Amino acid sequence: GNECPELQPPVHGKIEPSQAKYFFKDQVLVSCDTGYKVLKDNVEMDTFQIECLKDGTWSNKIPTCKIVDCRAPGELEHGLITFSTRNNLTTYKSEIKYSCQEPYYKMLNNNTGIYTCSAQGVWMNKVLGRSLPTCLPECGQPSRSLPGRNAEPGLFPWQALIVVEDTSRVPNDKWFGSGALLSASWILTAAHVLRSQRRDTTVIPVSKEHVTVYLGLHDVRDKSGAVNSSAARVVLHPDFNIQNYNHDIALVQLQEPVPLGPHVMPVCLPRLEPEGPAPHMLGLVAGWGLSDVLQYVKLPVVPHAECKTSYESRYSVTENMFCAGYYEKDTCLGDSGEAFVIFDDLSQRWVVQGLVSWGGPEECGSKQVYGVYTKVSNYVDWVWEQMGLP
Repeated sequence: GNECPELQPPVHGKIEPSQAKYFFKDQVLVSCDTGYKVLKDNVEMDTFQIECLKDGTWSNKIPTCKIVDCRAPGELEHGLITFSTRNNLTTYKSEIKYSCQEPYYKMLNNNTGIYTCSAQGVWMNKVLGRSLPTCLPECGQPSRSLPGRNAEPGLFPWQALIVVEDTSRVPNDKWFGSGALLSASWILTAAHVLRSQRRDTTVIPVSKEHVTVYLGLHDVRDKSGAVNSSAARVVLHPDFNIQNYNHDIALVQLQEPVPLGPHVMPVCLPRLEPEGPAPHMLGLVAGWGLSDVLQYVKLPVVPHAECKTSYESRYSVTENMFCAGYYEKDTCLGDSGEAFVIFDDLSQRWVVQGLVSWGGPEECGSKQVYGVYTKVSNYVDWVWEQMGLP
């Protein structure tokens, strides 16, 4: 059998069987090491067979080994990709790191975010495998620090302005509200802001079409740097009573979710405890209610009993409510559901404790006329349940 010549194995692979000499009708398999596939005619293969023809020629020349390429790694949501090297290799053994966008989002499980391009051409994380990490919004950490004073940009990032334009009435019936960001797609407020006004006692949510919400707004005159979204849905608390304002709490779902920024972040919800914030504890309240800039004030929570009994000489302050205010200037920025936020101890984040529900018709500062607040800790389960959280 006339003999075929010797074979050099391709860079990064082997031939088999490898023998000293090869003769007529001999078969060999060229294959590649782990990170590689045999390349020939633009097809990739695991093995390629070569045969020794009568005339001492081989059927093909020995082909080449291509390194495995995992291509562009999948993009991460609210996250970004850093390549382990400025070359941004995407081929075998190459390494990438996923990080969430900070400080607006934080990564779950503190998973490493380390993906390496595997032999099978798939970006692999030791734990998550092929599956990406998860970026969740960070709440209650304002990008500005605390310096009825005016409000600076980025101070109350969760602060939302609700604008309702009821166009089903002639002329258009228009009013304003205050909202607190819970996540990129949800605003918390008082049910009473979203109640459609009428002569009977039946409770009707305003129409979703008539609602628009602004975020990152400080000067109503400067809508620049401002985010605006219409309403996917309007949800009043199902037990809200327009008569005594019981269960005065509601959400607006945002049709087009907002970009978290230095002037737009959500506030954190309170744990589900039953007690009203301890008396004398100090909270913040920010609103416009009128004014063009946003303003805020520090207010102390007021012993429940005392508030309740003051509102006994005309309605009722229930255990789903707490009061804030002093017993006697203008520290009443809110008619309309503005949040009562308190900086939490442990967590070190701002927590919405209250939604402004009502107050006496009396003059702002009037003797023992305390602002009454929906106790948000009593509705969080309900709030998460609406948001699908739950």
